[PDB]
Amino acid sequence: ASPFRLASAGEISEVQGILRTAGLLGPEKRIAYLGVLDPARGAGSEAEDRRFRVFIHDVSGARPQEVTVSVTNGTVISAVELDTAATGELPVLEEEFEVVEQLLATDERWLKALAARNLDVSKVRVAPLSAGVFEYAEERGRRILRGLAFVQDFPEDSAWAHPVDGLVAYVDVVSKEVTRVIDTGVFPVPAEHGNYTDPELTGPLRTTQKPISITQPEGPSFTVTGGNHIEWEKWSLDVGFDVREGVVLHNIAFRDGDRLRPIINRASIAEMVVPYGDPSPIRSWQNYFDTGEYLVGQYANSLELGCDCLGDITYLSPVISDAFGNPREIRNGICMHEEDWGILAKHSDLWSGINYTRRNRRMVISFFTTIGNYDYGFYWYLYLDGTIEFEAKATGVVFTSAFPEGGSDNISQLAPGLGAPFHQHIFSARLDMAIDGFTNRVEEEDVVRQTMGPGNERGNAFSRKRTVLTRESEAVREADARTGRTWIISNPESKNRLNEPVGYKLHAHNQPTLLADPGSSIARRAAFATKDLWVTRYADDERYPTGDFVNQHSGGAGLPSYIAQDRDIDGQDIVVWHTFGLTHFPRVEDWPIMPVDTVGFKLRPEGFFDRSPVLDVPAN
Amino acid sequence: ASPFRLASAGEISEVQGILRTAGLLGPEKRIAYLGVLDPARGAGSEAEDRRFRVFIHDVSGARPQEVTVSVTNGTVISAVELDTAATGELPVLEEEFEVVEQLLATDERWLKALAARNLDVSKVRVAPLSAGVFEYAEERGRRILRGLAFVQDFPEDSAWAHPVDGLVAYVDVVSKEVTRVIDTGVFPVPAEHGNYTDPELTGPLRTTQKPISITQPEGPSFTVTGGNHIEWEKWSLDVGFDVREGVVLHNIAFRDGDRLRPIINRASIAEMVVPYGDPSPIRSWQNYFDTGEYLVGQYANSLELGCDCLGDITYLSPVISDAFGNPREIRNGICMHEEDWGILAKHSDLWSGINYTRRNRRMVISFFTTIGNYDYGFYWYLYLDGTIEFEAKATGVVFTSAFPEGGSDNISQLAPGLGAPFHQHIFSARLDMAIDGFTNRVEEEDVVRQTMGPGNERGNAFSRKRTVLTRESEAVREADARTGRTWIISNPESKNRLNEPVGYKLHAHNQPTLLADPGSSIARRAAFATKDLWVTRYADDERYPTGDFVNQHSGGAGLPSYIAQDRDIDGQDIVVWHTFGLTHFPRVEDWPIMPVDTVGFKLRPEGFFDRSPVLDVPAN
Ligand SMILES: [Co+2]
Ligand SMILES: [Co+2]
Repeated sequence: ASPFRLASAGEISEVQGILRTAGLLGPEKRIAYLGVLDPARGAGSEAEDRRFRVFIHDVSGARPQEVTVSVTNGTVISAVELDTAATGELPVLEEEFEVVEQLLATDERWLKALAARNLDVSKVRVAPLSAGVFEYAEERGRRILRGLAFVQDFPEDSAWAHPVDGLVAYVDVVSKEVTRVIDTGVFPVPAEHGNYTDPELTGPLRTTQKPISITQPEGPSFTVTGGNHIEWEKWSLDVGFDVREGVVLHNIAFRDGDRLRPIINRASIAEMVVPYGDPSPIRSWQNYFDTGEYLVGQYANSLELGCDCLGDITYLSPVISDAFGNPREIRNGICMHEEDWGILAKHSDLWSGINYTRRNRRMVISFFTTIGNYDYGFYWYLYLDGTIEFEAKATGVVFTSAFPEGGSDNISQLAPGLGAPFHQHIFSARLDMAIDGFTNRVEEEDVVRQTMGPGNERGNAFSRKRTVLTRESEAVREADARTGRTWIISNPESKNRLNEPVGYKLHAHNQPTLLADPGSSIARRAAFATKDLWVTRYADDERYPTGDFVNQHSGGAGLPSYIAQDRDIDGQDIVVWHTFGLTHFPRVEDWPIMPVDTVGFKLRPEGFFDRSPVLDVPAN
Repeated sequence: ASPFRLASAGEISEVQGILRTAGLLGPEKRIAYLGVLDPARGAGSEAEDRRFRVFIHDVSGARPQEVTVSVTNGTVISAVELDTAATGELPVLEEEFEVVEQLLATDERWLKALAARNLDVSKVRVAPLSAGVFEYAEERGRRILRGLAFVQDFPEDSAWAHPVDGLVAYVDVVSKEVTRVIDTGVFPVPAEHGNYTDPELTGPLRTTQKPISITQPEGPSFTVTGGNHIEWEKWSLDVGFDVREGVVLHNIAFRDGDRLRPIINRASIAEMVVPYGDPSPIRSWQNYFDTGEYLVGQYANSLELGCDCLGDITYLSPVISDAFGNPREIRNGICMHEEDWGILAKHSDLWSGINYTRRNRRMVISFFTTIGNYDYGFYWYLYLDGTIEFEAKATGVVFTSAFPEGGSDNISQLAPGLGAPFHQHIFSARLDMAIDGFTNRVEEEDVVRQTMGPGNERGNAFSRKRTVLTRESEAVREADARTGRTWIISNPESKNRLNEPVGYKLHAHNQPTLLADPGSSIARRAAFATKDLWVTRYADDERYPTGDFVNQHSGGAGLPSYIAQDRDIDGQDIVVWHTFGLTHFPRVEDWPIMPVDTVGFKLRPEGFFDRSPVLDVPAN
């Protein structure tokens, strides 16, 4: 197919061979990350070179390596030793998840802690959480995991209902030593169960819901070719999948009559952090980079037809590598289908007597992932009118704690003695822009209020102002919902028929950005989350807003470093990074299982077309 | 039956008979407004008393009257003569619309202006628009409409493509006189047609859209009882319809186990204003109160099955009065149906091995109206989890002008020589709150950022603060998207099992509010649109944010006068008035017919329930 096709099990196997053959994949080596590389910048480059990037961990304690291999030419293009204390630790390995609980089970401090609380060690689940970087000097260079305890009364019990507060352990998962066990005091362990599948809790199930059937008697309107190439209602794109980012969209273009006009070169959620706002030492270090530290694509669910994806669905089953280089397929990991989207355009004209109504539709490309207690759905939508939209759906079980006697300013009560620490889920959408090609620029557009007086005697006038971001040093922008602030990405060398540079306007939800104090560790490690919009000059090695190795990285790694280059972004190959998230103060209705909460953003054509691009839609 | 039942044809004819019998409806009288009044406050309602309020116009020029009749008792409860120059003119009568073009067609000033542009008067359509209140002293006490011309080249031509700039006329529609004709100079009349059904413009219609069939084999899950009483997935409410407000929701409540718990006593879009931001004298007076001046409900479209409402739809055909008091039915004017809404809750738990997925659904109640070039869809949604949401959908044809040769700061170009003046579409949702009953209170909730230091040593803590609005004087609030500002309506006397007052949280979109200078006529007439949220103490005569008579009415009534009463709203029968709207800088993509743009708000339970209310939702 094209150089944008999904990785084959064969390519994964071929990467495994090349590595072992080069002596890079011994018995103590584990693949922490592996993913195909996107074709480099060009056009007439028919010579295909499928390369894969790999992060290799060594369970002995030896320095890890970043290796790039060429599957097309069975070679090791590069292999470098990483100084994790300098560049950060590799992504948390799924196999290290069990380790924290196992090591702790034989630690006397831990056992002493459980004994004081009368908790059976065999019933205490331990959540292997990322460590971050705080004041523990002995952690620099070491691969640390922190553990919080939750009691599971029985196999099918929801342990989240029973947090063991006042206790936290730090574990060196390489040397296998419990570096520390902190017990700040016994807290009552919440007793009510949160088993949402227990009839005693749910009550008799409803019998009132009649079925809703969504069918496509003639099949879907989109076509899938070359495995992942989508063609639908003038749109054209390639659906990729990466173990770290999940679903990635490539070459989003719109066929405007004769031309296939590019809009976005690459769209992905490049990072997703979940910072907690509880100042208790038991949790004050808690910040989960679901994408950067855990890798969201790795945990993508196999979606069941009729349950997760309703209607006429076309699935993609992406292949990833396991810790040993063996290919693993995520059956039905990606859903593709078109949804009716109500009214597109409507007008009943008195003067002409013409009554006109048209219906809208959206192409949907989604996947759902699970990172411990949270579950997130990632949805990309393409609309008939040219609008592109992203929506994240957050659900799962809330991360719990004990609810302090006397209340709390940073924790809310869900059940008797059960608390839910305040937190945020902040995303970063990386949009490698290609508005009618790569020569793009960004303008910040604000509504402009005008004062009543000469030229505006009735005081009714209002305008808009656009400020072009010319250098990266002036491309770190904040939201301003009050002045209806948006950002327009245009091609200054491609003009519509009214001789105006074609463009697309980004409409943000203007939700709060990172709340943490500016001098905090999380503010420095997830600096991208402190501002709504960033614009950088494209560079193939600038992939994530938080850098390539997020785990235990000290600070300032991604966007702040890239931006510091201060490159020219006025009419250049540029990338837009939009920060957007949810700020959560959990409610009683989020317990025992959370109903979906959503956030997103969208981009609408702004003088991109010469008139409405949906005049050819039939009466339907 | 239920005192909230829709008005029947018989009741309307009876109101006519009662007015006639009372000598209030002779041959010169016209009904400018007629609607049923809601049952009086309380509980011990001694039998049914269906009362209707009527605004009676006199075509001979005599003073109009406001009358309330008891259709049950066959009596006139009150009838007062109105001094329109003081209290405002009655809503525009449908019959007065055509009058503008008719009178102008024989006016020599108008004819000279047309001849100067070489336009055939028989092809010049005139958009009859509300006049507002400006410096025209002779207009005080008279019913005026202003006219803007558009050329219609042939019967089926869209005149909006051909605006005649530099010209405007004012007309007294009662005395049938053209009071003024202002010609500021000729502007080329845009030549390109905007005929969206002309194959020459649309091009060949797409053959790519495959059908999306949505069916309900066993029928809908909601039941319609007593004509307009709906019961669906624990929800209960009555769907009313008023000629001014359109769809109005009454007694929204949720059956939580044994108890039917009220949430919102009455919800409606109590006003909507469309102000224009072009300082040209030809349009600087332009502002319409589609609800208050035109009465959106009377222009509701008859919805076609399959095109307007897809799926298993249950229609209501509300009856309204014509200008003479005879009943008229808007066949299929309201659509009711439930629609699938993706994932409701989902969690795949490692520890328990339990994988759980549930789907969401929403009850939809909608209607679409058309007033001139604009068409608006009003949609109310009720979700399984207890969320209530409203969404307005703006479409139709953009109101045009000429595009100034040297560009414009207040008008955008759509086609060669065709301009689109900037404007807004601002709505006011009046929510008569009844959270678990009438004893309610409103708190403004802001996210609170904390400084790193003692008690927050790692600088990760963040909190929330709630400020109770105790008196109406402190109940006029603005948005603050940056601090995640929301407003919680609670019942200080009804606590959940965790001993917290039950409540609902209002999530606004935080769009810009009224942009006009504060000293402008529109800022005073649309004072409500200058702030995001208002809370008043309920009063039966405080129905609209702009007062009872908006047409050509200055400031002096509405919210600003109500609030001055400075009543107690801390644990009392209160009403929330939320302002939300769209700010439009028309795009080429909006021509020749605009794709739907949306805006709205939603309310989510906030400690209302004792745990998630959807644990009894069965697996698909
Ligand atoms: Co959350
Ligand atoms: Co508009």
